[PDB]
Amino acid sequence: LTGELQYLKQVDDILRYGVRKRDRTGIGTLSLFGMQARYNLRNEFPLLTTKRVFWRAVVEELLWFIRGSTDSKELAAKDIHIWGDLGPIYGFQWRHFGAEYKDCQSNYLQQGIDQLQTVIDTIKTNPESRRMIISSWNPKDIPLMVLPPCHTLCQFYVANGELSCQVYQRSGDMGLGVPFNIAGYALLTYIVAHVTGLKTGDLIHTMGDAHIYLNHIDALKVQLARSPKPFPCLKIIRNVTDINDFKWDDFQLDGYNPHPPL
Amino acid sequence: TLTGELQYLKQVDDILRYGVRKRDGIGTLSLFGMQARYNLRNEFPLLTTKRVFWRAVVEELLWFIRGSTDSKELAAKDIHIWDIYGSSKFLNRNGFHKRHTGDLGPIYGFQWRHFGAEYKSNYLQQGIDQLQTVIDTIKTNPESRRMIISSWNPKDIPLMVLPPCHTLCQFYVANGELSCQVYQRSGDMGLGVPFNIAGYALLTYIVAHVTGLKTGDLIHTMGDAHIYLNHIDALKVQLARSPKPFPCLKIIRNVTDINDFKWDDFQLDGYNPHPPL
Ligand SMILES: O=c1ccn([C@H]2C[C@H](O)[C@@H](COP(=O)(O)O)O2)c(=O)[nH]1
Ligand SMILES: O=c1ccn([C@H]2C[C@H](O)[C@@H](COP(=O)(O)O)O2)c(=O)[nH]1
Repeated sequence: LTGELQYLKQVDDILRYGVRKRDRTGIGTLSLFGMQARYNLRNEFPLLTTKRVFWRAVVEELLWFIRGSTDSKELAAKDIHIWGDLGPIYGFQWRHFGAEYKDCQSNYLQQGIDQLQTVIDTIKTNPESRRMIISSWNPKDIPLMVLPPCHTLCQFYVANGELSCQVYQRSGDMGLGVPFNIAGYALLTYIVAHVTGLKTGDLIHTMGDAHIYLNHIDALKVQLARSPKPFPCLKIIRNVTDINDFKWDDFQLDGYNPHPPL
Repeated sequence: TLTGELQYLKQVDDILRYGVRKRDGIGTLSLFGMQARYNLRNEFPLLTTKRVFWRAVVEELLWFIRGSTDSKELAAKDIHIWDIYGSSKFLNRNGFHKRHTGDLGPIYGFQWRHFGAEYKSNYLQQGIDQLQTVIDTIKTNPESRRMIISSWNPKDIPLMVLPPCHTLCQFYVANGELSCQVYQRSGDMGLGVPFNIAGYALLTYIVAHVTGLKTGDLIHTMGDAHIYLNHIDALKVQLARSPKPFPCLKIIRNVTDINDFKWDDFQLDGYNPHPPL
């Protein structure tokens, strides 16, 4: 209903009423189109307690997006291998849109249209805007990527002071990806809400085709067997007025008492 | 679960009850992250609670599909919805004084057919075709999560006379059924929200026609979903009105090309909305 129980029954949606569809690997998936969720960013943070979610990959991948560097090796230095040059990925699109790409050894600042900042600039000036958006979809660059963004874009909305984010994710797996990126885009709200000096209202998670791999069924069926435990509430120690100034040590996650994974 | 126009009205209701007031001097009631499903199987989601302009919906898509950014072409057919923005009083107000009558900017139809083109004339072969790439892909790989048409081009956004309100859609194919989900950043429950529902549900009806598919659903996802404070009193009398059965959209001509589509290829069986007030 209100919480992780949205997601947790999104599995019981696709494991029951889910439709047979095929995966780009060629493995079978159970699919569903057009889901939606609302996760509460006030008083708490939505990190999955049903299965332990990788937190510091969630944190380091983001700051890697805020940097604008598309590379494996930079994040592999954090002992994070989840990702040479991936091409013009989110990190590029966020900070530079419509800028000619060579590789990430080239400096892409000064160029494109920086979305992340243009969202920030617009929040402190225009109290109300529906046009504040970060788009990861550029069909010209896309063929140059190692993979099209599963997260097409986000949009920000402010009412009575509290910031809300909706992220449109065209495709996600319930076992691996969406739990990860739930934290990921709920993480960005906290950040931009911080700079703009606003609060955290809600995170709306919108999914296109949402599947479950036919391996992950029983694994997912073990997970739902577990009563979810109370979400964490996140704190930001150092108050930062720049977006590229955020790093790991400014983050303290309290209240994570997940279950043994897999 | 609702799945109907009953949902749309439930949004209006949940907006009107719980709406938060955001003043632009014209304030509205606003909520965020609304999603509604509209069944496209054996009915057309044309809203019956109040009459939607049909020939406008039909003529805009063709105007979208062929890539037309020119509003004069809709007016010659006496569809005037877009002719305000191509009106000289509007273009010279906003700094478009160098742009001529009917010139809107790169907009949906342009971004659809040519993405990353350079707006001026004849753009054929220029930019990326978002529409023809989806129909080609549905033929080749009906299972893909990568089929999307996005109108957002922040580089070209300032060129646009108005930024795209429906910023992109996605297509999904299963059971020989073609579906669609449009993300709308902003929509007005009283005027334009029901209007797009027709345009995209028609495109799905079109694309399913070209690809040889059926129509599963149209999922309408809204960004800020708002009611201007002045539509309220007039709106709530549309609340007590109970929506009727959806009409029957059909295509009497088998059309192998999406540019070959004409206003004369459809017939609506069973559409009878409520009178005004
Ligand atoms: O945050 C993420 C990132 C990636 N994926 C996976 C799901 C799909 O298997 C795949 C997308 O590949 P395509 O369907 O676009 O080919 O990425 C997720 O589920 N969540
Ligand atoms: O399909 C549409 C097209 C336009 N609008 C109206 C609503 C807003 O008043 C305005 C967009 O406002 P901004 O996003 O530019 O702030 O267009 C809609 O509601 N639905």
